Amino acid sequence: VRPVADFSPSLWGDQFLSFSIKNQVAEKYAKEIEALKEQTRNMLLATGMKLADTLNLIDTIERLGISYHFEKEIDDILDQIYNQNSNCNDLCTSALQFRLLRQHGFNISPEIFSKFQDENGKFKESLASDVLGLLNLYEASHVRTHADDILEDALAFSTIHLESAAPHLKSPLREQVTHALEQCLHKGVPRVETRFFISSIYDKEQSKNNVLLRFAKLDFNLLQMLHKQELAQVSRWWKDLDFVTTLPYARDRVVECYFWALGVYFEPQYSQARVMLVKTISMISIVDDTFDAYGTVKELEAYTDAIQRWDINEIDRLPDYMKISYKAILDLYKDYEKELSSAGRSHIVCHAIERMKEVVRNYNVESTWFIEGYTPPVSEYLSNALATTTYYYLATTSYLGMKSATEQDFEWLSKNPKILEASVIICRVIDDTATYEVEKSRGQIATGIECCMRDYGISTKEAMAKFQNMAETAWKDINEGLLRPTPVSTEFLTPILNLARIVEVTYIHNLDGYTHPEKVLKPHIINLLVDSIKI
Ligand SMILES: C/C1=C\Cc2ccc(cc2)NC/C(C)=C/CC1
Ligand SMILES: [Mg+2]
Ligand SMILES: [Mg+2]
Repeated sequence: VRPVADFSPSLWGDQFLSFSIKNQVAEKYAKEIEALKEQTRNMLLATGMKLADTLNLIDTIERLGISYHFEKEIDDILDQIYNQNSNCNDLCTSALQFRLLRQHGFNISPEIFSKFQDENGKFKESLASDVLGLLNLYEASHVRTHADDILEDALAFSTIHLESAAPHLKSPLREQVTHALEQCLHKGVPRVETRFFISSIYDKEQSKNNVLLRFAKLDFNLLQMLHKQELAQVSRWWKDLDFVTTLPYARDRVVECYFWALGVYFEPQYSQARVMLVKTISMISIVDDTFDAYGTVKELEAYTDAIQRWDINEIDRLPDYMKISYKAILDLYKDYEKELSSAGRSHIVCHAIERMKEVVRNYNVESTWFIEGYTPPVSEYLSNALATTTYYYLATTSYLGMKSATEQDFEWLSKNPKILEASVIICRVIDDTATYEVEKSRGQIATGIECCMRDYGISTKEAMAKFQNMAETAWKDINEGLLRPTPVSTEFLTPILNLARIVEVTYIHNLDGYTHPEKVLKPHIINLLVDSIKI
C-alpha cells in the first residue's frame, strides 16, 4: 500500500468512448462486398490454373486479410495440392507451397527443399540472386517443426541475402522485404500484417488486382467499424467502474487489452467472444498489479484465500480496495453466466474460473518468494511462473464466447496440451527477457533470468540466450501442434497460436509494450482502431 508505481496513464483518454456507426456507409460497404466476395470466389474456383498462380492467389487473399470468407474454398484447393506431390519446383514456388500447406496443417514433407541444397545439406549459394525465392524461403523458415532439420539454415541463408539485396530493389518489393526481415508473416498479428500489406504493399503494386484490393479495403474498414463499436462499449464498461481513480496503483490499459483480444480473433463471428475476453484481460491485469505493485504480503494472503473460496461473503475479510477488485471479479463471472444462459452454455464458465484461481495461487507464491528472497532452480521457477503469464487462463477464456466450443474442447485444454504449453512458455520467456533490468533494480531476486543464472552458473547474457532457445523450441512445438490430424478443430488452436504472436509482436525489440505502449502498441492501435484505410 506504499510502493510508488511509475505507471504511465492511458494514452487514449475518452477518444474511444463514443462510436456511432454510419449505418448507410456500413450498408453500402456490405452490399458491394457481397459482389466482390462472389467475384473473388470465382477467382478461386477458376479451372486450369498453374500451380504457382494458385498459390499466389491464396497467399494474396490471405495477406489481404479476406481469406476468412473462403475457408472451404482455400482448404479444398490446398488439400488437392497436398495430395498431388507437385511438379512446379522453383525455390519461390516450393517454399510458398510448403508454408501455405504447413500453416493449414498439411504435413507436406520438407524433402521438397533437397533439390535446392548441395550434398552437404546447405542451401545452394547460386540461389542468392533469386530474391522472390529468398523471400518465400525466409517466410517458410519460420514454420519449422522439429522434424524439419533440413531447413535449419534456411533462415540464416535467406536473411543474409535479403539484407544484401534489399537496398537496390524496386518498390514496393523493397518495403515488403525490409518489413519481412523485421517481422515475419507467420509470427505477426494477423490484423497488423494485413493492414500493412494492403496499404503499404499491395496498394502500391504495379500488378495489383483491383477487385481484390477494393475488396480488402472495404472489408478491413467495415470490420473496423465493428471493433470500434466493441471497444466503445468496452470503454464504457471500464468507465462505469472507475479503477482509473478507485485503483490508481494499477495500469490503465483497457485499449491495449482490447488490442490483445483483437489479436486473438478479429472475425465478426467472434464479437461476443472478444468482448468477454478483453474484460477478463483487463480484470486480471488489475490483480497482477495488485500483487506486484501495491498490496502487502498480509493482504495478498486474504486475497488468494478469498479467490479460492469464491463467494461474496468473503469480501469483509478483505481490505476496502480489494473488495472492489473482488466484487467486480465475481460480478464479471456472473455476467458471463447470464450472457451464456441464452444458449445454455453457461456451465462452461467454471473452467475459466478454475484457471483464474490457479493464476492467483501462483501470484501469491511469487510474492512469498519475493519477501523471502527465494531464488528457485529454473525447474521450480517454471513450475510456478508458467501460469502467472495468465496464458493458460486467457486461452481458456478465449473459448467462452465461441459458440461452437464444447466440453470436450475444454477437457482437452485443461490437460495442458503441448501447443498451449508452448504458447505459455513463449510468453513467459519473452516477458522475462524484456523485464529483466527494471524488475532487478526494483529489488527482484526471483526473476526468471536470475534463477537461470544462479541455477546453471551462467552470465546474464548466457541466460538470455538459453531463454531464447526455449522460445524457439516452443515455436517448433506450436507449428507441430497445428498438423493434422488435430486433437481439436483448428478453430480452437488458432487462438493459442494468436496468443503467441501477440507476445512476439508486443515485446518486439525486447521492451514491455504493454506497460509502455507508446513506442510499439500505439501505432498498431492507431492503424487498427483509429485510422480507416484510405480508398
Ligand atoms: C505479459 C503478460 C503477463 C503479465 C501481465 C499480466 C496480465 C496482463 C498484463 C501483464 N494482462 C494482459 C496480458 C495477457 C498480457 C500478456 C501477459
Ligand atoms: Mg506482474
Ligand atoms: Mg518478467
